[PDB]
Amino acid sequence: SGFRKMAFPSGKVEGCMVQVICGTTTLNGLWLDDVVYCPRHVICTSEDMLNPNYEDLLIRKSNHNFLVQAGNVQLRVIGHSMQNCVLKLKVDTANPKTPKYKFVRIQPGQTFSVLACYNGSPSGVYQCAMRPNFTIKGSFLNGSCGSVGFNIDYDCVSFCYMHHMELPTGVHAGTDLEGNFYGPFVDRQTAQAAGTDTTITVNVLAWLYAAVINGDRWFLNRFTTTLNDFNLVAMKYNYEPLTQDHVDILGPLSAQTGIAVLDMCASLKELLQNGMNGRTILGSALLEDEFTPFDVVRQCSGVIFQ
Amino acid sequence: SGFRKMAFPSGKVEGCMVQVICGTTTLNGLWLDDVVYCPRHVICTSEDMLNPNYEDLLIRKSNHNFLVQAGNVQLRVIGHSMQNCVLKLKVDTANPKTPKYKFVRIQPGQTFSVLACYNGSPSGVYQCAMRPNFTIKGSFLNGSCGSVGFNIDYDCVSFCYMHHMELPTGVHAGTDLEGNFYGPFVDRQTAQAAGTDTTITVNVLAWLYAAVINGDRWFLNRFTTTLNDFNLVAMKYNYEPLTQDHVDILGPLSAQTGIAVLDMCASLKELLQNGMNGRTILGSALLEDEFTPFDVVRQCS
Repeated sequence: SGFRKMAFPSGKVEGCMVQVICGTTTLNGLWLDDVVYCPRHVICTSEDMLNPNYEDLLIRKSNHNFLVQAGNVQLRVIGHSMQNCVLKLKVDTANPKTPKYKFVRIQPGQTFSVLACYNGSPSGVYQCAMRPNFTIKGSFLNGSCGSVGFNIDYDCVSFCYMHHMELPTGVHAGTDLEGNFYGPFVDRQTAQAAGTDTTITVNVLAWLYAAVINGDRWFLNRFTTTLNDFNLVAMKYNYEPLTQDHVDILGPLSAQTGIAVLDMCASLKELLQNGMNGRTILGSALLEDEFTPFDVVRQCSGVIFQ
Repeated sequence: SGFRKMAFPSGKVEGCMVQVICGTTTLNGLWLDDVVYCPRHVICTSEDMLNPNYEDLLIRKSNHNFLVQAGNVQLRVIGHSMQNCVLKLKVDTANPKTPKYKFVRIQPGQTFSVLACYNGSPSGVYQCAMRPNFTIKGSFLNGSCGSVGFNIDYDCVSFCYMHHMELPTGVHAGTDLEGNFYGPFVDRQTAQAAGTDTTITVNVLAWLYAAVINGDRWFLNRFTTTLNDFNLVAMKYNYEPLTQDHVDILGPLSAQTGIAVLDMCASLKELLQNGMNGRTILGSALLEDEFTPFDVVRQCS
């Protein structure tokens, strides 16, 4: 009953948030076992960031230079090392709250929850999607660096994102928890451009299935379309071309609603050319692409008449 | 930068979530200290909730019927009770993960985070607004009865909502943590009239400031207007009348941007009158009333 953009419960991730201080720089860290993971730019100063030699700057830093706070308790840094763009600080105490975890690399189109933190304190949680241009449309401010993205699958927390920087366009950039950036970005103060952002069509189709499940059918029409002649409209409107694996992923939602995938593609084609003409789908005046088919199934779980 | 609908970190509330069972009925409970709060219809089954007598059903039940579970560990009931529409079950074990909390009753227009739960297990966290007609734009499935709505102030979790019934008409009904329903709803499964829904004007004007702070300012005009003139336009589009108390709250937002309260009213008046004609504000092609001035300040400060 109802459809909302929902984040995963953040509890398991809050128990891991710590504050990391290095000289004049303060950001957030993720305490898993006796290792703290944080953006490696923490070892820099604004001047360093113009062209930082992270290897040379990491030589000059010692275990004493890193101040880690888990609430009011201080943690002893007994070792340090760098892995791509992430700094790994080995602490003396293991985090008793370390959940069952794994470092995963999500694909563009996929969603995750973000826990925004300031000075090692959780502030809020929101659901995000990895845009096809490898940026996120988030809400982060000074001190948010080190804030993580994650999904929860049963008892396991899959960490997939760590916030590093904001791009001139207002969008955000970061790495997986192995330090590897998503997209063509670098942790260096240089002119950077996000790229062209296409709309995630598989997600838009999923959202239209969620709208039908919640009683919105004005957009449904007698017309049908082919996969090939839909991708032609998708080229004009900057929508991703629909692959066969994506059509199959929409199988369960198609089977439930009894609307064939290409009949939903015809409705999508019509909304692109003619527009919504004042009407709203799920109370939104625009087509939403930030819900994966799995997110729709998670809330719009219904029966299938085979 | 960027403006997102954010929910409060739900960790302090996840530690309070237990699975409450009574008869062949299973919902969620909120375990705070040695008391577990849950919707009183936990005593009822799929055949009692048409029009039941909750007073005579509470007499018929003893502490052996109620089985409170906190995950792997089981809780034993040491005294059932009832305040308004909520059921308070006393327990032997006090909740070790009980955070500093308070029970509040939110007013229409105010927001809170909902932690959705199924069989005592948390599923997702989303931010809701209490509509003027006392309804919530929620997402709840079966077994979500007893899911709570809250606000987090530093360490203090203010619990303001408990999910009771999903109306046949669609919308969701619930009480405060004292058991008093929000609006004209009862714990009986029947078609109940939600009411007339106005747009929360104070929340739209706060959202217009959030857009200005985040670089969106095409909607801004040189023009200005008085309360009496704006309140006339407010009636035409189903918008809440702007009170003088509504003006005082928007002060810090106005100070941060430079645009005075009455100046932003003149932009809203024009946006309602002409529309947007292709353009969007904060990535939305519609005006947003789900963000209080405090929610906008929370993110943009």
